[PDB]
Parts: sequence; structure tokens; C-alpha cells
Amino acid sequence: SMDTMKVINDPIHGHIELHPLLVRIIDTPQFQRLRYIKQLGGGYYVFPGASHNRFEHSLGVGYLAGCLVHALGEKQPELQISERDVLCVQIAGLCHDLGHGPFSHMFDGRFIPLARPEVKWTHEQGSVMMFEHLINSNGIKPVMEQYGLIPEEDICFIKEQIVGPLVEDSLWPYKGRPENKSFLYEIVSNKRNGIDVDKWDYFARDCHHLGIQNNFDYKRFIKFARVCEVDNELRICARDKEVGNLYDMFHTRNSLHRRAYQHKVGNIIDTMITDAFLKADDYIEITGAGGKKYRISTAIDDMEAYTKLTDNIFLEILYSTDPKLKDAREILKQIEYRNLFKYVGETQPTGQIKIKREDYESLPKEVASAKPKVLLDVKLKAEDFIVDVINMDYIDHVSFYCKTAPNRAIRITFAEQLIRVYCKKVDRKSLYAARQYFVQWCADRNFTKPQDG
Amino acid sequence: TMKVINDPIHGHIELHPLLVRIIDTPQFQRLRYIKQLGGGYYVFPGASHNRFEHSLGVGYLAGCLVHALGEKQPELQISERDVLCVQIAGLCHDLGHGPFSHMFDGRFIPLARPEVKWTHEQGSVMMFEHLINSNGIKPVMEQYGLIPEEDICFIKEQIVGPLESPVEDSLWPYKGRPENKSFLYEIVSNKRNGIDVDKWDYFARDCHHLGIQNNFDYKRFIKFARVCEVDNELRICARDKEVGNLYDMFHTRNSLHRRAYQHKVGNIIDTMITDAFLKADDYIEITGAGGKKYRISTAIDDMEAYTKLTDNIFLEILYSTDPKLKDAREILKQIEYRNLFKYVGETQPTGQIKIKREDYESLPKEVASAKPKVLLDVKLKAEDFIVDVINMFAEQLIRVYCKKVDRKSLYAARQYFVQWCADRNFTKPQ
Amino acid sequence: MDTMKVINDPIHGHIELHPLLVRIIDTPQFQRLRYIKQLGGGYYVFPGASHNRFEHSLGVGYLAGCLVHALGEKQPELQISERDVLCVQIAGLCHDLGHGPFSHMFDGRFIPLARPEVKWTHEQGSVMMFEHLINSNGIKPVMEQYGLIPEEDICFIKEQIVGPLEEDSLWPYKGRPENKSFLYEIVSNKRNGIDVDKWDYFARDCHHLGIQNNFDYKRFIKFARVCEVDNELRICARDKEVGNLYDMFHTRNSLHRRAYQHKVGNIIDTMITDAFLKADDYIEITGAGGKKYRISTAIDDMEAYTKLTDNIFLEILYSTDPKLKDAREILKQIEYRNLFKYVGETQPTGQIKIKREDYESLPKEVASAKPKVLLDVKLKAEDFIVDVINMDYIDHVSFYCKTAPNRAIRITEKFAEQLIRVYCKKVDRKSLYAARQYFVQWCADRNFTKPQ
Amino acid sequence: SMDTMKVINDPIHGHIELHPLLVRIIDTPQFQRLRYIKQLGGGYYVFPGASHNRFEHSLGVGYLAGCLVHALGEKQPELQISERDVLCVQIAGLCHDLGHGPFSHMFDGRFIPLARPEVKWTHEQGSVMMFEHLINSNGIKPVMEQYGLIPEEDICFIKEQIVGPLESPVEDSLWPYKGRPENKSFLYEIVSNKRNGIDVDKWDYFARDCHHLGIQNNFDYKRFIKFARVCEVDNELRICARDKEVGNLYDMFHTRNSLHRRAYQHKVGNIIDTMITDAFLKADDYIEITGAGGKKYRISTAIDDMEAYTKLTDNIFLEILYSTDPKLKDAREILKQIEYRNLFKYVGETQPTGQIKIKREDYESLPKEVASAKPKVLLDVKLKAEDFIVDVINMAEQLIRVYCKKVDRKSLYAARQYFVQWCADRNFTKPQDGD
Ligand SMILES: Nc1nc2c(ncn2COCCNC(=O)CCCCNC(=O)c2cc3cc(Br)ccc3c(Br)c2O)c(=O)[nH]1
Ligand SMILES: Nc1nc2c(ncn2COCCNC(=O)CCCCNC(=O)c2cc3cc(Br)ccc3c(Br)c2O)c(=O)[nH]1
Ligand SMILES: Nc1nc2c(ncn2COCCNC(=O)CCCCNC(=O)c2cc3cc(Br)ccc3c(Br)c2O)c(=O)[nH]1
Ligand SMILES: Nc1nc2c(ncn2COCCNC(=O)CCCCNC(=O)c2cc3cc(Br)ccc3c(Br)c2O)c(=O)[nH]1
Ligand SMILES: [Fe+3]
Ligand SMILES: [Fe+3]
Ligand SMILES: [Fe+3]
Ligand SMILES: [Fe+3]
Repeated sequence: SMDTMKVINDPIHGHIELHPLLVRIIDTPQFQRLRYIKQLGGGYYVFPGASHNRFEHSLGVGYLAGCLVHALGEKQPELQISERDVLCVQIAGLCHDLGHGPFSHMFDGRFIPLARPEVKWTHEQGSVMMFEHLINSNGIKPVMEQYGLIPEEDICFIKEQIVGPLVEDSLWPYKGRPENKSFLYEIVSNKRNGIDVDKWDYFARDCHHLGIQNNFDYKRFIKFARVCEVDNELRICARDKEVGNLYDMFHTRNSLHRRAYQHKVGNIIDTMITDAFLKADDYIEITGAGGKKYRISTAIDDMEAYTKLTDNIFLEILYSTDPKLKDAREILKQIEYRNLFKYVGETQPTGQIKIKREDYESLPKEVASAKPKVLLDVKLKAEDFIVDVINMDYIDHVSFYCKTAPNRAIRITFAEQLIRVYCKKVDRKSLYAARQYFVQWCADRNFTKPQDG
Repeated sequence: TMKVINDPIHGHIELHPLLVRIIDTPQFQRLRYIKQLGGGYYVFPGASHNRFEHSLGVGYLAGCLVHALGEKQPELQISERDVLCVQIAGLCHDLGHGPFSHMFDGRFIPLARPEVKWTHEQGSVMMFEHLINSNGIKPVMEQYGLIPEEDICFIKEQIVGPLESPVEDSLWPYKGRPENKSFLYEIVSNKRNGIDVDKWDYFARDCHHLGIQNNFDYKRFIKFARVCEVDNELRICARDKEVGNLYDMFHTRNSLHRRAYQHKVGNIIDTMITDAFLKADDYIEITGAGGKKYRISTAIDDMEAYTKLTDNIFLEILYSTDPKLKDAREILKQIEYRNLFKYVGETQPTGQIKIKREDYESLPKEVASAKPKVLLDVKLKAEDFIVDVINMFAEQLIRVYCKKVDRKSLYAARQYFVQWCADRNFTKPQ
Repeated sequence: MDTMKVINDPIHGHIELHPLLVRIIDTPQFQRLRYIKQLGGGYYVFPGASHNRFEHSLGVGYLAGCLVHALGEKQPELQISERDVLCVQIAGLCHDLGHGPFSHMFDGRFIPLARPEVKWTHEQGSVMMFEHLINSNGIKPVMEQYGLIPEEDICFIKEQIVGPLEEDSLWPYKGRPENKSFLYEIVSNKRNGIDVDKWDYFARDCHHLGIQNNFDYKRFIKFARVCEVDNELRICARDKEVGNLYDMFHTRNSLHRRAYQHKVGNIIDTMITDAFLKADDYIEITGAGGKKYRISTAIDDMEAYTKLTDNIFLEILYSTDPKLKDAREILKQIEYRNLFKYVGETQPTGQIKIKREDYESLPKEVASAKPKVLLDVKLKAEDFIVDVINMDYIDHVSFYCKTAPNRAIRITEKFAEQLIRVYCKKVDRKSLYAARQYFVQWCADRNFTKPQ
Repeated sequence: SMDTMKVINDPIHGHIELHPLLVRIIDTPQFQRLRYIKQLGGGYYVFPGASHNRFEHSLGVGYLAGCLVHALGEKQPELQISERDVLCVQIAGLCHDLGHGPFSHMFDGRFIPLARPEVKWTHEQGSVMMFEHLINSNGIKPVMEQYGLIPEEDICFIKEQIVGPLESPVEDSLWPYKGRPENKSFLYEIVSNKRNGIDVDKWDYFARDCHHLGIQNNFDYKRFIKFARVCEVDNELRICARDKEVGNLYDMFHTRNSLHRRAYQHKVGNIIDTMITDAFLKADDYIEITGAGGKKYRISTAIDDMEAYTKLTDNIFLEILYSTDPKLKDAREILKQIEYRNLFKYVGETQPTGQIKIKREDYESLPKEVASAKPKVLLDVKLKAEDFIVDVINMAEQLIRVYCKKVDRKSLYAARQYFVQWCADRNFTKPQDGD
């Protein structure tokens, strides 16, 4: 007794039972912070239903993580899955997104690169740092001990699930659990086949809020799921008949990626918000540890300050009166009036090296420096250009099993990067010149000839 | 020109460009920062949705219904001008909502300024006028066939009703349209029978976000809806068998009202947010016309300040550093750790007694002033009490929470409460 | 009686029925289907397989309506009328009106063994039984009450059930013109295995057998359209919908592999047929003008065939006539679970497939096979059953990409097409061994696959 | 000699393992008989998916009886549940419905009371009779001994589970049963239970009738099994569960309700049942069923000889419908009416106020007294008893519906007049229909 599981009523998963340890981790300012970070960032300004935040999705990931590890233990007891392992996997699923910043992938994937090109920051490292901070700012280690967890090993295990291994030895890299349980590291985030409960939840939830049909049935997948040995390595395998379900999922994956995550106006609005943040970064102060004041771009260095870095920043800019924020405020005002940056074109580095984040800040200048062979009336500044780099995760690298051979696999034996360009000046002459500069840049970088007309 | 918005309930929503000019304004975009169900989100993780989505949906349904009635019955002389006016009324019916929606006008303003008569509908008319004038949309109305005089009046009357100044007589009160088009006033806001497209949309959307089943089919009602004469009066009526659909609606409505809108913990959290606001109202500054500083409780007096009053205030309190807001900040912190006010009991006023908003502030003190008819010991302060008034079309509930959580403090609270119910001749709590 | 009646089915919820369909259903000719088990003798293997042809027929008519109406609303260009909808619904209702006792057992084994000279199919029986239903009741005037033109519309319904009633490369059908060709693909379709008949009985046999079925027929109907292929209007699907189709074909395999081809199930079917054959001379079914028929000849008179039903089984089982003791005894073996014994399975792979007209000769050929080593026991034809199990069989289906809505996408399983099983009526070890020797030698003489 | 476990695939319970002894009992004519008796009687003619028969249900009850008795024996070794006891309970479960006649409850609940009012016949009595006939017509007693049972006391135990205390002594509270002592009293509660209404029979037919009717079922029977106990109350061992599982209990009672209103008390359904009974009655004089020693019996007396009763099943229905004998045309026409959907017409419903229950011995008299009721408002058509059907629907609680075989408007108005007055003469609830 002492404590009790609690029921949360979610529109995707229904009744969610939660072990009291998970509840103690949820009822913390560090976790509740996720109620104020919209899942799809600026997608909301394009899809009215995309009001949802990382908090809901995180609960869903935790629930799905628990369901799947429990099913594998029930079906295959030989794996030695313990209730402790279950709890650790649920905690990892709950906290995999603790580190996101205002407007989710906008922050670590565009803003920090443009604000601090020398820094290498990702939301996953942020999640591990935030998790540590949540453990220590509240009293979570003794509760872990109260429910059987070994904080040293299990904290390591949870963090390793979130960010990966600490290494070319080809020996077992992880230390939080041994290699005999390697498959548990494939539950919350899987890079091999991209089948994890994180994508299950955000595929379902983003379809629910976007009005997209989703025919993937994750409960049916969990039911017919099983661990099997493929290439002397224990992996999560799927029943041979379940391929149809997997088709339905990958089609959902494409429909979400093409219709939403790569929405032209959605991404333009993301970069407009990034422009405001940059034009506000020097004047916005966030109080962190020891009273020290951090900026939007440096909050990630102090978890106490980052705990208060949220979509709120947007309205903190929009509602301000300080003349120093006038620049930033005005950009957000254009978003409200729907006077957006205008789309110039799209290209891909097909065949070429991929653009790195450290070079994002240099791209506008390159574009403005491109010399069209037809000399132009209007001349444009690097400040007049936005260069948007869109990366994508990524038929079947999924391990299967035969209905009678559940121990071994069957043995069966789009793009990685887009580059769009937007212009801040909107007169037809300026936009014509933008296109000229842009085509010439794609030729200079040996990128694919844009074909927008 | 024609913009398409993809909504999860209605699918593709086309918007006449005039409606779009009205949407792309700070006064309307403001609704993106006011959660539909207020504090319900803190109980239902799926209730992340805001008045903005709902408003677009209401506008779409208003248009669908008036256009369908115009096609079936051309003799009504419904014009595209009328359609646009009804759509604008649907779009803007909730412009006047405040932080956390019904929390603001139904508890906060009453407790902060008991003398004031403020409702979100009046607020909607004020915001609507302010939206009209701060952007240049009157000439756009003229550009798309509307007559701003008559039509502005018609829209505001759809939102708030007639300018209450009659001779309380049985004559025709509205001024924006004639009585021969009386049915147009029944689309966005009703109250005669409590069927309007506002309810259609927020029933469907709140069910979609709460995980509740909804088999009311608003599209089929529109199909079988027509105008007919009831007591020499034009009203929107439905074919007889559509009764089956409407039953499905009231069961949906009841299912929403008990399961979500009257949730024990949700409403406790609602009063905790209200308590934070009250304890912050003196120190939070909101700038309005001419730089003048308003408080949370006085933004409703200046629409330029009110345009910036939203759920943001919650985080402005939570993230603050002013020691004077520590009181308020701490309450919001208490919500995060889930250390909520405690539920003491529930009662109702008998007969047709209804507690008015102007009296809400006195209720805690009455409880603290009640002497348990059986003399005891522990004595509690009125500040230690919260009294929540929950409304339902005609009926009214009264719950009581205690801010102190000591096993003894709550035992004593339950007594102040039973005695209070006795003193005011209310129903004996269970 | 004019009103839309509502029926509750476990597969499909509320089934609304146009009064014309109800007048067709409330006839003895249609109610006959309540007394013919869907999976025949499979009930004696699957205790949940109590269902009959009646529930299934209601379902097929319902799905016909669902689909044809969806297409007509999504593509008004097709000129689909409510008359068209009804014709397709009636065809769906009556597509199985011709089945006999124990469904495919009767036309697929019994009639070929009892009357090899005859060519009888349950579809021919459906068209016959339908004509009889129309005329024995007042159906034609009711059709006129609801817009049908009985002349050509009856032709259209029959053509949906049996195929081109009766040769060049032109449009063989006469009930509808070629611009309506897609209507002939709803109830029965051959090119691919996508029709509402198979939809309903896939879902219903799974429901009664305990098999999981993941095919969502409502999804398919919602995303179906009419597209051009080669130069033929035909039913097409979304590219997106391929995942659903996988599940459907998987259901097909699971039904065929563990129900329709169940070993003991088919054994019991042949036992029932053996009884019927041993009873055909002595069982009387009264038909038109009071003439008397037998099980094997009731198909020649729809008035008698109306009364030819699974009931035959119990009329035999409960009989006292000594002339029928032979037949009765076989059925009692079924009740005692003393069944014919399985000997082996083979396939005519690479050979011409066995035709029905030859079924009667198969026992005897097996008994005439000369094993290399001679056995103690000698076995007679009557001691052998030769079960020929035919089936209709990756993507022979047409799709449309979202933006190419009237053009196929251009695509420029592990199941035989005939099985041959042999059982022995003698059940002692020595005779069963003998049977195996006879069976393999027959397989060698016929150059059939070498048995297990 | 030594055999094997036999696996059957059921849609409700899945893979069902059956001890070879149970299979020896199942592979008999007396048991296979149940494949030809529909579970819901005439409800199939209203619910097209209700094609299921007593056979699959019987298998299900035998299976669940085994599951539960085994769970109790495993968690509570103190109760001394033996594998012999398990088998006895499984056989009771299998054979609890061996006695049903054509169309299940239609036969013993209406047909027999109308055709032989003096006789007291219930399907449970029939089950015990058919079970004895099954044992002796086949070689079951030696097989029973082959697998450990003591036929003498164990056959008694199985019968006692099916019908109850096989006798009626003058001993108050003392143990009436003789197949097992009082320290195993709870075994008599698994298959059949009347003290609170929870037994594996109702588990199976609740879930199966929901499956085939399209009704939703919220009861999880194996969570009950997992959380079931035997405990002492009033110095009496009883099957009890865990308080947290109460949520499951309520879920089942809603199913009990949802099934009883929507299916077991369907208006058109019960009407069709009375029409079938009317056919049987108008045919009872002319249909022959051969029984023991070659004697010939009728539908109404086949219950007097288990050998003929083995051959009395829903087939009767079609034997009438397919007949040519003119003596049977009267019955045949009624069944043909069913096929054309020209059914008896509903007049009204009432209940016997207070704790009154019409007894079966009186069913035959009910149409007749109805016809003599003097409707105060003198009317046109005079209706006779034969024109009236009085359906007694039991489930305490009893409904009395009345139907008229004449269908013209005038006769139906007259019929309602007779019916309202009858309710008054009997002091029954005022027919609150007012159609
Ligand atoms: N207005 C409004 N729409 C809203 C809202 N919320 C969801 N949506 C629905 O839209 C989502 C995106 N598509 C739009 O059409 C809206 C953005 C328009 C931005 N401004 C322009 O000038 C413009 C730019 C384009 C760029 C491209 Br590449 C292609 C067509 C374009 C067209 Br068309 C334009 O008009 C809301 O709050 N307001
Ligand atoms: N800790 C935390 N919880 C959070 C947060 N956000 C949402 N929730 C969920 O809790 C709010 C209450 N849940 C509901 O109302 C569900 C709606 C349906 C009706 N259910 C109940 O009436 C109800 C049932 C219970 C059963 C058990 Br067993 C234990 C406690 C129960 C409570 Br409490 C109940 O209210 C968050 O941030 N933190
Ligand atoms: N008993 C029953 N089973 C039923 C019912 N309804 C569905 N099922 C289940 O259907 C599956 C078929 N069951 C059979 O018993 C088929 C018996 C005919 C022979 N074929 C065999 O495969 C078989 C061969 C054996 C050879 C030897 Br040496 C020893 C034991 C054997 C056993 Br055991 C066998 O099964 C129902 O009413 N009664
Ligand atoms: N012509 C002809 N008709 C035939 C034949 N065989 C069958 N039928 C069909 O008619 C049978 C008589 N039906 C009626 O009189 C009307 C039934 C009234 C409903 N009763 C229910 O219990 C019931 C209630 C529900 C409530 C809700 Br909320 C949701 C779902 C429900 C469902 Br689903 C229900 O089932 C045949 O051979 N011929
Ligand atoms: Fe995630
Ligand atoms: Fe509203
Ligand atoms: Fe069929
Ligand atoms: Fe039973």
C-alpha cells in the first residue's frame, strides 16, 4: 500500500495506470514543464488541432513502454524481465522528451545552431540533464529504493535508453543493464528499424490532432511481438503475419512527414519564431541557479533556468513593451497578421555532403553572395534570406519470426535532407532576385536544380 | 483568396477571405492562448485545446447551417450577406473569454470585483468592436457586400442578444435584422431550446479531446433541418425522426457535464488558479491604451490590455521572481506537486434559490462564522475555506474545500460546513 | 408490407432492408437457407460453426448495398441509380439460393458421385431457385412497385449470380451495358478475390471458428472507386489500402488451411456423402404435381429442391426402414466418432487436373493399383474414398494513386490448385497398411506427387 | 486403453482440452443429439446470428466447470478436491442440458404444459434421465472405473449436481446430498446455483449468447476464476470472491439484464415460440417417434422414453413443414405463416400483482378464461379461446403477454377488450399499453 497507482484518461490510450513512482516523477516542476511546450512547435499556426504538448505524448510513451516490456516478459519468461526492468523502461519512456525546448524540434534543431554554432546540443542530452535535475531537486532516489530500483545502475540504464552509449571496441557499450538484455534498449528509441513506442505514441497523437487517418494498431503489434536472435543478437521481432500492420504504420509515417512535419508554411513559421528569438536573445533574462541570469540561448547550460524556458517565451516577447525587444516583438506580430516570410524554393544536396548545423548561420550569406549570370536590378542582403535545413530520420529493415520458429529471425535476404529558402522582402522584384540568387547557389553547391516553376 | 484550414473534427474548413481578415488579428489570434476547458487540462491530458480551434469550428458550422437552410428554402431570402454575418458571429462569439475560459468570468472577476457585472459575452462584443477598429475591416466588410451599421449590430446581437432597453413588451427587440429573419438569431446562440452550433462544436471537440464517445451527428441534423412556423414565429425545426439524434446529443451533453465540466479535482484546481490570481492581482501589470497599467482584474475595462491577458498570466506568475508574487507563485507551485485543496463536502440550495456572483466573496466567511450547532474546539479562518459554485442550465451545486490539510483542520472544516448548510437551510451533506 | 426492416447481425450491426428485399426474404425458397450449414460437416469439427447460409446471405446483400451506394455517391458520374443498388442487393441476397444440403459438399462431391453425366453447380441452382422464388410469390409486381424493370433487371440479377447466361469478344452481358461493367464485380469476382461474398463469409467464418480477422471491409468500401484498366471500368483501391489487403489474403489462407481443408472435416463430409449415396434410392422428396424425387434428382425440380436441406441427414439418422440401415449406420459412425481413416494426400502437379465426371472412377483405380510387394489383405473399391479438394488459389488487384484516380498504378500464394486425399473405410491396422500401398502405387501410375 | 487429451477449438473459450472420458460421453447419440436443438429456441427467427445449439454450450460448461474446480483445488489444498471430483464436475457441466427438448425452454416451459398439463416435466429431470440412458446404452461405467471414478456414488454425484437432492427427506438442514459429504458442499454450486445466481452454466451462455446476438459482454469469467475462493459463512462452505472483483460482478448482472430484455424477452421472438408450440400441438396427434422396443410415441410422450427422446429434436419442425399428410396441414400452415412473416398479433402485457405466479398446470386454461371475460363495452366480434394465446414469461417476476391469431382490425380491438377485462377479473396490473 503506502502509495497507489493512478488512472489518467488519455484520448489515444484510454485508461492509463501509473505506478506511484512514475507519479512522483510526474508531479515535479521539471516534468510539468512539458505542459507548456507544444509538440509540433509552429505547426499549431497551420493546423488548428495541433494544440498538444510534450506532456501528453510523454505520458503515452511511458505507458506504451510499460505495455510492451510487460508483454515480452509474459510471453517469454526466459528473458528474466523483472518488475524493476519494467519500471526503468517506463521511466525512460516518460522522460525521453524532458529536454525539449520552446517549440520542440525548432529549438535544438534550428535556434541553438543559429545562436551558438560552436555548441553541439540535442534535446536528448537535455533530457538526460533534466532527468538528473528532476531526481535531485525532488526526492526521487529514495523512492526508487522504496520500490526496488537500484539508483546507480537504474539511473544509468534510464539515461542510456534516452541518449545512447557513452567507442570502437565492438564489445557491449552499455553499463546500465548487461548485453543479455540488449533488447530493452530497443523499446523507447530504436535507430535500426525505427520501431519504438515513442513513434507509436506521436504517430497516433499527431494524427488524432491533425485529422489524419492512422491504421496502425500498436496493441496488435505488441500482442504478436517477441524477442528473437537475429545475427547473434537479441532483437525485438514481429510475427510474419503482422507485415500488413507495419505497412499501415510506415504509410502513417510518410503521411505525417509529408503533410505536417514538412509543411511549407509550418516550417516558415518555425523559422520566423527562430528569427524573433535571435532578435530577443540578448534582452531576455531567465533566472537560474544562484540567481545567475541566463538568456534564451544559454538556459540549456543551467537546468534550473531551463526549467522555465518554454513556449511562454513567445508571449513574453509578443506582450512586451521594452523598446529593446521591439525588433523581436514585431516579427511575432507579423505571424499574427499572417504576413509571413515568402517561399523562394527547395533543393536537396543529392550526391553531395550534407549541411551541418555548425554551418547553418553561414548559409544566408552564401545565398546573397551568389552571382546570377543575369545581373539583377534589386540587390539583397544576407539578412533578407532564410535558409531552412530539414533533416529526416530514416523499405524493411525489420526483424521477423516464423510462427513455428520463434527463436530465430526469418532472414529475408524519402530523402535525408531538404534545403528550402525563404525571403523576408515580399515585393515581386525582390522575390524574383531571391530566386535568381537561390538557383545560382544550388548550382554553386552542386545541389539539385530547384523545380518550383 | 479562399483559405482551407484542416480541422480534426470538421475536416476541411473553407473560409471566406473576409473571415480570414478577421482571423489574422491580435484580438482573434489571442484565443490560441486560452484553454477551452481551463484547468481541466490538469486532469485530462488530452484537453490541450484552446478557444481558437473551437471558434473556427463554430464559424464553419454557422455557415454550413445557414447556407443549407438558404438552399432548401429560398423563400426565406437568406443572402450571402446574412451567411457572412452569421459566420462572423460564430467566429467571434468567444472573443471575450479570459484566462482559463469560464474560470475567469464565473469565479475570478466575481471574487476580485464583486460589484462588477462582467460576462464573457459582453467581453466578446467589446473585443469584436475593438477588433473591427484596430484593423481596417469595416471597408473590407463593405468590399464583400456587408453594410457595417446594420451588420455589425446584427453580429453583436447574435453574440449578446438585444440591447436590453425594451418596454419589457412582446414586441420585436433585435435591431440588426427584421423578425421575418428571426431564425438567424437561433444559429450561434439560442437559450430558447439550447441547441446551437456553439454546443455542436464544443460537444464534438471536447469529446474528441477527452476520449468520450459522441454519436450525435451534426451533419445529419443540418441535412434534415428546416425553418418552420411555431406560434406564428419562424424557428429552426427538425424532422420528427431526427429526435433519435437529439437524444444522442443530450446524453452526450450530460456525459460531458458530469464527467468533465463538474470534475471534483478539476474544479478544485480551478479554484487554486483563481487563488493564485487573486494573490497576484495587486502586483501584475498589463499595459493598455496609452501605456496605462491595468491589473488582471481590471483588464476587462480596456480591450488593449485585455488582448494580452491569457493563460500566459499563469506562467508569468509561476516563472516570476518578485517576492510579492511569492504567495501567488507558491500556489501554482502547489498545483505542480499535486498538493491540492481538500474536498470537504457538497450541497445544493433548495427550491429556486441561486447564489448570485456578487455574493461569492462572502461565502467563505459565512462558513467560518458558522458555529457548529454542537460546540467543539478547533476554530478555522475564512481564508482557510474555498466555496465553489457550479452551474447547470437551471440547477446549482456548492462544494467546499479546505486549504489546510491537517487531519484535524479538515475534520473541523466538515463541521463548519454541515452547520453552514443548516444555517442557510441547504441540503444536509451526505 | 412497405417499410425498411432492421435486422441485427453479429458481424454487421443494424442491417436495414428495403421492403423489396424483405418480400424476397419472407418466402419458403429463401427461408430454406436457415437449414443448410455454411461449412457443411465442419460443424462436426468446429463446435462454433453452427451458422447457416441464411445469415450469410443477408450479410452479402447488405455489403453489396454498402459498396454500390458508396461508389455511386463518391462518383456520381457513374449514373448509379437506386434501381442499380437494389438489383445488386438482390443478387447479393440470392447468390447462394442454389446451395444444397451441407453447401459445397452437395454440388462438389455428392451430385458428381451420384450423377456423373450431369453438370450441376450451386450457381445454376441459385438462378433456378431465384426464378422459382420470383414466380411462387408475387415478386414481379412488387419490383414494379419500387421501380425495377423485371424484364432486364431479373436478367441482371441472374447474370451477377452465374455469369454470362450464355461467342465473340464483345460485351456478353445483357442486363446492363458495358459502361456499368463494374456492377458485375461486387457480388462475385474471379480475376481477384475481392467481392462482398468473400467479405462476409471471411468475417463470419472467423467469428464462428475462433480465428482472428483483421480485414476492415468498411475501410475498403470507403476508399474504393471505379477506375479504368486496359480499357475496362473496374473496382479499384487506394495504394494506401494495400496493408488492409494483406490481412484479407492472410484471412483467406487461414480459413482455407485450417477450416475449409481440415482433414477430419473433409473426412466427415465424405462420410455424409456416403450415407446420401446409400440412401438416394430410398428417400423420397415430393415435388411439383406430387411427383417424387430423390436427393440426387431434386435439383431437377425447384419445388422439391425447396425441401432438400440438411434435414436429410436426420431423416436418415432417425429412420427405421431396413432399406436405409446401410445409410443410417454410416451416420451413426459419425456420432460415435468411428470415422473413415486418413491414408495420404497427393497433388496432380504438372498433370491434367481431375474432373468431376471422373470422381466415381477414383475408388477402383486405387483398388486396382498393383503394389510391388503384395499384401495379405486385399481391398475393394467400396473400401476407398478419393477426396478431390479444389480451390481458387499474389497481387492480381487494381489500384489507384491518389492523384491518378481513374488509372491503375501498373504493376508490370503457397496453395495448390488441386488436392487428392484418400481414406479407407476399413479401420484395422493391417487393412490401413494395405491401403497405403495401394494409394502410393496409384499415385505413381498417375504420376502424382509422391505422398508424404 | 490409455488415450490422449482431445483439443477442440471454441470461439468463446478457445482451445478446450477434454479428458478422454469426457470424449467417450460426448461421442454418443444421446449427446450429439444436442447439436440439433437451438440454444435460444425460436430466437434464431429474430436474431439471424443465433444459430448456436445446446451442444457447443454444453462443451463450454464442462470446460468452465473443470477450470473453476481446478483453480479452487489448486489454491486451496485444504478442500481436498480430487481429480476424480474434477471429472465428476466436468461431466455434470457437460450433461446439465442433456434433457432439453426441441427449441430448448420452449419445450418444457410451454409445449409440455399445454399438451400434458397434469404432467410435471422439467429439462433437469430430462437431463438425469438422458444421462442414465447414455451411460447404459454405451460402455461408460467400465471406462469411468478405468479413469478412477466410482460409478456407484459418482453417478449419483453428477445427477445431484444436475437436478439437486435426488430425494426429499424430513431432515432440516441435515445434509440432503449423498454423492459427496458436507465438507465438499461447494462442489454442488459450480454447475448449477440458485442461492445467488452465479454458475458456470450462466457464464457460458451469457458470453456465447452475446457473441451470437451481437450484444456486448463486459464480464471476464477467468478473472473470477483467478480471484475465486471457498469460504465459510453460517458454518457453510460457499464460493466467494474478492471485494475488488465486485466491479466484475455488476458487469455480469448488466449482461444478465441486457440479454433478458433484448433477446430472451423479445416480443416477436416469444410470439414465434408460441406459434411453433401451436404447430406442435396441432401436430402432436399425427407425428410418430419410434422409441424402446419399437413402441411409437408422440412429441408430448417422447419424454416418457429416453430412447425415442434421443430422436426428438428441432428436426420435428421441418418434419412438419416438409410433410404431405393432410392430417398435418393444420400444423404445416402455421409454420408456413412463420415463413411468410404473417405472425400472431400482439395485444398487451400484464403482470400478476403481488407474489402471484401462474403455475404451468394452468397454462392451458388461460386462453379459455380470457375468452369468457365479459368486456363491459359490448362490441362486435365474439372471440373464442382458440383465437387467443397467453404467453407466460418467467425469469420472482412474471410477464403475461396475450396474442390474437385473428389479425383484422376489428378482432384485434375486440381482443384488447377481452384482455383488459381479464386483467381486471384476475386483479392483474392494468395493461399500460394504450397503443
Ligand atoms: N490565415 C490563416 N490561415 C490559417 C491559420 N491557421 C491555419 N491556417 C491555414 O493555413 C495554413 C497554411 N496555408 C495558408 O494558406 C495560410 C498561410 C498563408 C500565409 N500568408 C500568405 O500570404 C500566403 C502564403 C502562401 C504560401 C504558400 Br508556399 C502557398 C500559399 C500561400 C497563401 Br494561399 C497565402 O495566402 C490562421 O491562423 N490564419
Ligand atoms: N498526478 C497527476 N495526475 C494527473 C495529472 N494530469 C492528470 N492526472 C490524472 O488525475 C486526475 C484525475 N483523473 C480523472 O479524473 C480521470 C477521469 C475519469 C474519472 N476518474 C476518476 O474519477 C478518478 C479515478 C481514480 C482512480 C484511482 Br485507482 C486513483 C485515483 C483516481 C482519481 Br484522482 C480520479 O479522479 C498530473 O499532472 N498529475
Ligand atoms: N470427439 C469429438 N471431437 C470433436 C467434436 N467436434 C469437434 N471435434 C474435434 O474435431 C477434431 C477431430 N476429432 C476426432 O476425434 C477425429 C477422430 C477420427 C480419426 N482422426 C483423427 O485425427 C484421430 C485419430 C486417432 C488415431 C488413434 Br490410433 C488414436 C486417437 C486418434 C484421435 Br483422438 C483422432 O482424433 C465432437 O463432437 N467429438
Ligand atoms: N422479415 C424478416 N425479418 C427477420 C427475419 N429474421 C429476423 N428478422 C428481423 O426481425 C426480427 C424482429 N425485430 C423487430 O421486430 C425489431 C427489433 C427491435 C430491437 N430489439 C432488440 O432487442 C434490439 C435493441 C437494440 C437497441 C439498441 Br440502443 C441498439 C441495438 C439493438 C438491437 Br441490435 C436489438 O436487436 C426473417 O426471416 N424475416
Ligand atoms: Fe517522443
Ligand atoms: Fe463557444
Ligand atoms: Fe455466399
Ligand atoms: Fe446450460
